[PDB]
Amino acid sequence: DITQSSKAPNPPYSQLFNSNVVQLVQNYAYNTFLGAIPVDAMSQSLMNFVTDKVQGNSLINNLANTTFKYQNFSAPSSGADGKITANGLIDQSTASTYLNDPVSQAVFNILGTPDYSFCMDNEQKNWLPNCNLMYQNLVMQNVIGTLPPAQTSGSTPAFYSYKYNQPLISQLNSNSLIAPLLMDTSASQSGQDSGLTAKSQAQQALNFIRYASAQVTPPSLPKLSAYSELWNQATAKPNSAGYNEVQQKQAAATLSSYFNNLRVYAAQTSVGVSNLYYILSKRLPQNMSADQSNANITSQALNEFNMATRRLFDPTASNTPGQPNQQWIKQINDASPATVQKEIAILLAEINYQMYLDRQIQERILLTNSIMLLQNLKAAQPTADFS
Amino acid sequence: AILLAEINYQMYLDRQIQERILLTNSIMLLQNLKAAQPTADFS
Amino acid sequence: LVMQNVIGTLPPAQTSGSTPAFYSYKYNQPLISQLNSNSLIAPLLMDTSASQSGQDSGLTAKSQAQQALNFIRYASAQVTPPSLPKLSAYSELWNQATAKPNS
Amino acid sequence: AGYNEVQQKQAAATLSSYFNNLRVYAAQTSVGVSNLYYILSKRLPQNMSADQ
Amino acid sequence: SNANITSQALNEFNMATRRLFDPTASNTPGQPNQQWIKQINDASPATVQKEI
Repeated sequence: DITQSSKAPNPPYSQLFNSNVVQLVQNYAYNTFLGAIPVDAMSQSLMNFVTDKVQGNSLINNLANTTFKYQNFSAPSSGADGKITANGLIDQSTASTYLNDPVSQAVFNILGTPDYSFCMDNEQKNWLPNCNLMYQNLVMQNVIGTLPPAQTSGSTPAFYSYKYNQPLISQLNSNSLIAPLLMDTSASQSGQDSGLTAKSQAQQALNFIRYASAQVTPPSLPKLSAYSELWNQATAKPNSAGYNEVQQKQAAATLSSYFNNLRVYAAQTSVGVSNLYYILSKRLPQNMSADQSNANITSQALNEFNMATRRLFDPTASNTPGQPNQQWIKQINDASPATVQKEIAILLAEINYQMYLDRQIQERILLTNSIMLLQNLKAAQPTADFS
Repeated sequence: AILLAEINYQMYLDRQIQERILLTNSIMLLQNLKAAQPTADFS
Repeated sequence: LVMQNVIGTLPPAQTSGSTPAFYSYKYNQPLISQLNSNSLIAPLLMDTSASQSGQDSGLTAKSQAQQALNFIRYASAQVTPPSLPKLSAYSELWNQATAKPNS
Repeated sequence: AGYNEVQQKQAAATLSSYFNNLRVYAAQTSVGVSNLYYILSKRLPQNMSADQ
Repeated sequence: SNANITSQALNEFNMATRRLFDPTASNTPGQPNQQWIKQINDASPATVQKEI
């Protein structure tokens, strides 16, 4: 309506509504995307996203494994703070401290959880009085805790009673992993102190991942007697010290067979375990501000949701006319064509980034399906003999 | 502009469904591998 | 032969002095990075510079790209090749099959 | 009280084995059950107005 | 002698997140090649249309 300047926008507006907040959101989104994605954590040079030739290499590489670095996953927390940490009950130690990546922790659990026979004598009859290394039965009992009784009693509940399963139901529930957008690592509760138990929401999700990935039942490594016999058979120099060659080679083949099957199983399981930990770590808190007394805590999923829905509805935004920072739709309703055009440009950039994330998930799906199909085909190997 | 915001939100929903797909596939692959634990029997 | 070359020298049963046990962290320290799935899909540009040297016992990786490639080799069951027919049985069957009949 | 440690540890291992298998099965099944209930709850009625 | 090493995934990431944040972009006002959002904040309608 071009008749008077009174109803014209005074002062005119040509810029975006607020470039500061949106730019902050984009920067946090970049930081979350580079931090949340799990990174193989064994050496500084192994976690690098890019080499030294990429411009901005230091910033990109520094954001590797941020979620667990902030969570102090390597440090064996006692659970009083309820942080995401390697629990000593089910994670193998590094001395006959813990590994910096949960997926490499799972791989190490699969590879080096020794059999219970290593805590028993040579003939497998008695138990040694002192045995400080965790065997499969030991870690598995540590998961279970004190064995619940059969019939319910006043002192202790039955294995099927609701009182006994009060924390277990939450621990094994799948929604503990995918429902929340930002895990709460504060220990606001304390479950029953009988073996493996979670102390907070994030610990509940981590325990659910532990249960669903079958990390509470490690594979059975070879017995002490049998492995010792096979190794002495297969390592001694042939035709010397009372040994031969054909039998030694057969023993070596058998031992390498077990080891290669174990390694293949470890890698194939690690694919899914890293998948689960990618799902979880999308929702773990991450530090952004250089200030360590008043930081900025947000996660990939929380920031991602805020990015998706900072224009449909925003609880922070004012809901009464006359106040600033109204809803995005209301601001659009009274905005200049240049401003809404720039908003459209920003929205298209958002769409592009979201499509990139969706394709990353699709790539994850492809890896999962290919690994499982290859496992099926390995189980379906052709037979050579003709009978 | 509002249509583009809608498109962004729908893509977010599609992403969430894809993540659910990924969780399902990963859990089922873990079950398949747990059914195929490498045995230590040497005899 | 290939499968031994993968396994290198067979680790001992229970010791962590001169040589590490098959379940000790010292023995597994280079293996876990190879077997970890994140060694393939986490980085965006592999490093092809030998910044480390694993234990010289069979198949080992010298850099991040080697770690990812070895992970693919392990997860694709290329370290346990299929069993081809025995020499004697295959020779007998081929002799029985390629010979012109009635002669 | 008429017990040893080898048999006790073996029995404890067996009981913990059953319990761990049951917990793993429950946790793995909960993924699919929660997915089904997500599909259902996508279509379930929810009130919106602050008043009732 | 003028090699420029890049990968499909790295370039894909750079394409996806060049306009969100850029570590090579100046973060101080008054400097060239600054962040994409700030450049949009001052661009002409034709320029933002071409960027769209």
